[PDB]
Amino acid sequence: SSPVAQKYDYILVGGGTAACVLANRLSADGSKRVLVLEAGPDNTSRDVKIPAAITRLFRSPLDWNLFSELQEQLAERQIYMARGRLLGGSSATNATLYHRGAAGDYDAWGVEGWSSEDVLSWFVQAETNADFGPGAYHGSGGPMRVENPRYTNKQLHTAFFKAAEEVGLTPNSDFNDWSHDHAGYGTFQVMQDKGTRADMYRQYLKPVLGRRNLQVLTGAAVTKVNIDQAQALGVEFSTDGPTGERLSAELAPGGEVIMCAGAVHTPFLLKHSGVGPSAELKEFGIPVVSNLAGVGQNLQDQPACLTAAPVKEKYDGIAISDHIYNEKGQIRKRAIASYLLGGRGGLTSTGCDRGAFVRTAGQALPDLQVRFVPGMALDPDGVSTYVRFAKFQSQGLKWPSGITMQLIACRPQSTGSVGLKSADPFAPPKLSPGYLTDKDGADLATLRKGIHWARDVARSSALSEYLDGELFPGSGVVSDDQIDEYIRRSIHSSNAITGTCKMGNAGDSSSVVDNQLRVHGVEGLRVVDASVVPKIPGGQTGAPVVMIAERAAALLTGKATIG
Ligand SMILES: Cc1cc2nc3c(=O)[nH]c(=O)nc-3n(C[C@H](O)[C@H](O)[C@H](O)COP(=O)(O)OP(=O)(O)OC[C@H]3O[C@@H](n4cnc5c(N)ncnc54)[C@H](O)[C@@H]3O)c2cc1C
Ligand SMILES: CCCCCCCCCCCCCCCCCC(=O)O
Repeated sequence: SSPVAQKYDYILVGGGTAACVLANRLSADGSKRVLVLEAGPDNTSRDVKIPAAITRLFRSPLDWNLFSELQEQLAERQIYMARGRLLGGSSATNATLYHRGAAGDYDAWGVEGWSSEDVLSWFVQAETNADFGPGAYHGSGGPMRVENPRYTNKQLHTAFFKAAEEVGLTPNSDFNDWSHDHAGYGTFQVMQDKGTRADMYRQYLKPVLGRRNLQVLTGAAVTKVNIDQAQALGVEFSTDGPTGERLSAELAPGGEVIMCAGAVHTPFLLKHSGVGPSAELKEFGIPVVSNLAGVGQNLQDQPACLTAAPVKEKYDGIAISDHIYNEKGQIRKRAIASYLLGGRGGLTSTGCDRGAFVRTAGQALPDLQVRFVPGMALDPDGVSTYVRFAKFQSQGLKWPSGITMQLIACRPQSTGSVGLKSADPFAPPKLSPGYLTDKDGADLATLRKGIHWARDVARSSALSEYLDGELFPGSGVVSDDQIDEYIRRSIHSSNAITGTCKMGNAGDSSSVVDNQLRVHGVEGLRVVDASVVPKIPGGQTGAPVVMIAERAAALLTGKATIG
């Protein structure tokens, strides 16, 4: 009753990160009617705009609240996997860190037309950077806003860089400069606009919300993709939810459906639509249109553990939690003033924007990413500590001053999978991260060596001046076996998730889309989101998604070609 006798040249399944990019570029003429279905609500929450409010988005109504299956290798735990639920998707709920990884990450893709030389100009075209001048590696006319963090913890951040130098790291002045080595310590740039989150809704969708040929339905949960027998013809959805009407949106001649539901929901909606491994589809009675085995396989996510330690009493009050909460847990008006009046202060921080890439054992590229947080974790699950920090407000307690180092296997070898658990297209998918399952135990070894690394850093002269012992994992965790166990019981997502409908060369019986993002053996069906990533780059994945999305968009409108 919203697409009534209307036909669309492009239907966008999901209004997330890549979705926002595509709607902008494809609607930019006027001949193409574009439809954007988003299951979550509109992007208006003040928790979304303030970076420090990321603490409130986890396990909120703006999150899918996805929980993984039992992981037997993780002490029989279910792993919470944050995913954004609103216009702009995860770019509106994320830590705002801006990373491209290394050039070799894209060369390792092996896919024709998507080498590092091919992708570079698209990163740059999308970017306006407040702190690097225009060059081969940075842009100034682009829709993204990228800036150095506008919060510095004068004492703890400098101690961290002194400690990294003391144990033998060198600085990296730009982790996204492919002209030098990825490894090193420094400051991560952030996808922010003078301290306001610069998510893809704000940067791409919101400016073009006036075009008459662009229709953006929120509260619109898609259930399947109409594939008449093979050629897609539209989608089915519901504006109320599981207890609503089954609306249908038709496509114009030549109209294409583009999946933008993310690496969790795109392979899931594809399986409900008959695109998947037949054995899995038969088990729920779904007709097989395309029998591609890679739909849902190859899920890559970057697991994390942490160390945490308090400052000496002589340094009580210098952590970021002391810049946000007062001793009774209410937000300090000084922090509120600095944010609103100047875009400065603790409120501009997602907390984990300084760090390092380290090779734990002479790998071709760093296997370890370090995120230093000048606040003290109180749960070894770093996501849980963020949730706990939100609910700590006004509770009348003083959050203790300290530091945390989060350790991330950033180029992991373990792969996971996404599947069906019900025939209910509104049921949660069958989600298995598969952390620590690679046959060599390289991911466990990366994280275990990360713990040793962080302890050496904590023991340096520069940090030992500030620190007073260690809370996590603590004095009791001494042997490699104990470290390994501590990791199994605390490991959490650094929140990537890529690879579940991967792209590849013709004759890749393992891939799902071709180097032009069309799914094999279906007409008018393309995937443009984090699913198509064949091998996760080092670092956080939001920026490469935007790059894939800009490049797709230009390909569809004949501005560029691939191969
Ligand atoms: C908590 C968190 C922290 C992160 N931190 C960072 C970081 O610091 N830096 C960074 O670069 N990356 C980060 N990431 C990752 C980055 O945000 C994502 O990798 C990227 O945004 C993925 O883009 P996408 O378009 O593939 O998916 P999304 O942006 O998630 O888009 C998918 C969209 O599809 C919608 N959808 C799903 N199912 C349906 C349906 N049935 N009907 C309609 N709509 C549907 C969803 O609601 C969502 O809006 C973070 C991720 C999260 C979750
Ligand atoms: C932004 C406000 C800072 C709050 C500080 C809380 C104390 C520090 C806990 C650190 C835990 C490790 C970092 C986990 C980061 C999770 C965010 C993400 O992965 O998207």
